[PDB]
Amino acid sequence: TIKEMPQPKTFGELKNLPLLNTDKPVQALMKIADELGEIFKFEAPGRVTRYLSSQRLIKEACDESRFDKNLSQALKFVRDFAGDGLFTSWTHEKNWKKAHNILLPSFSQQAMKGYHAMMVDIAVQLVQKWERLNADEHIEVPEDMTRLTLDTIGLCGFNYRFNSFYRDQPHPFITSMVRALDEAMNKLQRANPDDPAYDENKRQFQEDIKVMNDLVDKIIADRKASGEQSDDLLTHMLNGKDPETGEPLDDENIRYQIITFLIAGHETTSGLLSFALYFLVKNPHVLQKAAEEAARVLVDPVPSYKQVKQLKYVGMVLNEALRLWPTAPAFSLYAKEDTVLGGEYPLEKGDELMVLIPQLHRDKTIWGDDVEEFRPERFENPSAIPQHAFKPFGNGQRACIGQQFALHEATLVLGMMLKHFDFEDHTNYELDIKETLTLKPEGFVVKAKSKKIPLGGIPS
Ligand code: HEM
Ligand code: NI
Ligand code: NI
Ligand code: NI
Ligand code: NI
Repeated sequence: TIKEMPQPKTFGELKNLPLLNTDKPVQALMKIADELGEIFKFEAPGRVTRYLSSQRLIKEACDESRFDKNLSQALKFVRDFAGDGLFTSWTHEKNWKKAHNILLPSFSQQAMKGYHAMMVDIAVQLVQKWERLNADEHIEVPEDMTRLTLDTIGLCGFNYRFNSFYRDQPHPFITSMVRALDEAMNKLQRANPDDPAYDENKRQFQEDIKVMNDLVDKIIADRKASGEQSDDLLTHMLNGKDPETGEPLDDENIRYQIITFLIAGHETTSGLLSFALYFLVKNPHVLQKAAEEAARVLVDPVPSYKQVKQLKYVGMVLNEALRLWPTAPAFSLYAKEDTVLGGEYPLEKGDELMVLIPQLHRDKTIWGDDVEEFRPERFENPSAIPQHAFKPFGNGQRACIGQQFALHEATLVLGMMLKHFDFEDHTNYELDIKETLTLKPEGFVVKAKSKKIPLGGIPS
């Protein structure tokens, strides 16, 4: 039964563009979803896309035989600095499968065991800082989670220390990164982006790229200026060869990979740890249930790989946090052939679909009526969750290659945070979600009162 595609207010030759003139476009797209239903068309000057919000429709969207990952306009803009990398490349492009096969073993279960030692190295530094704060000072959660995650990916992946905790204002790379993603977004708003009115936006943009590129040259420098025998992410980028083609990645792609993993490998993780702590301090005895498990399991000075893997309720909180507010709230898809979505909406070959992940996770027919409440107990048995009902890490082969990396780091850190500290909502903080393609709460502050539990000495 062919249904006609519903669509919000149109605005002349700008179509649906003036509907997103906020710094919270995704949150605006969510409000539209509650208004028009499970699917709606969003038209732009040169773009046409369809946002999905129901598990039923997204179920078929995740069918790889019918749909493949599409570069949305957001990703097409990120490709200006991410380029031929693993995040902003087409599936049919030569370098995706080439880099996928080379870098996938770097995220195997055996690789995760190797990262753990360095993950605790950075996680302890986080505890060190909070332990050494005077009683009056505030804890800036998103700023310090950014310090935690950036140092972690740089160390575990590239054997490189940003030393963000030894820095006052955020790392020069972070400033360039945030401004770049902030420039990728809002450019989605410009009707004529090539209008010279945004010339200062462009030249500021390619200055930030130069900064990111300068960092890459230094990571390669420290590596080639060896340096002990290594076996991390960068080691495989330089030496790894694709079994199917026998070739190693060319340097133009390698630099694109480093940029990709430096940004994609910490930004969304930082937001998650920020969102999680927010939902914990907002839900007291849920935080209590989680605080106990940390104290009950982590019975040593520093956590082990086995101990993090058995912090099961902590992972439930992280997933429930990923449910209500996925830090990567959308991924795009295109129809490989002509087909009919949900037996109602006909699609041309190449038509784009945007999976609005927050509204997916708020499907009342999947989770119930308490879609807004924070119940980590939903993830008691993951078996009881329908297929493609909960996808904060994308879909299929184009899914997040560092999902285990994030979840382990997010569990390891949050566990130590609950073991060593009690937390207080210093303000009656009202959630303000800042959008820079990704999602991260802004101006979130707390105060930690130590339990005075000592550490080890992070030796490995
Ligand atoms: C912590 C929360 C994270 C979330 C919510 C998240 C989300 C996602 C999503 C939705 C995709 C699919 C992109 C698309 O389909 O357009 C993706 C892919 C990817 N992610 Fe993550 N991610 C997270 C953490 C990480 C971490 C820790 C890494 C570490 C390297 C990482 C690296 C990547 C890479 C390289 C891809 C592209 C892989 C490919 O296309 O083959 N992400 N992620
Ligand atoms: Ni019918
Ligand atoms: Ni104060
Ligand atoms: Ni290797
Ligand atoms: Ni409870």
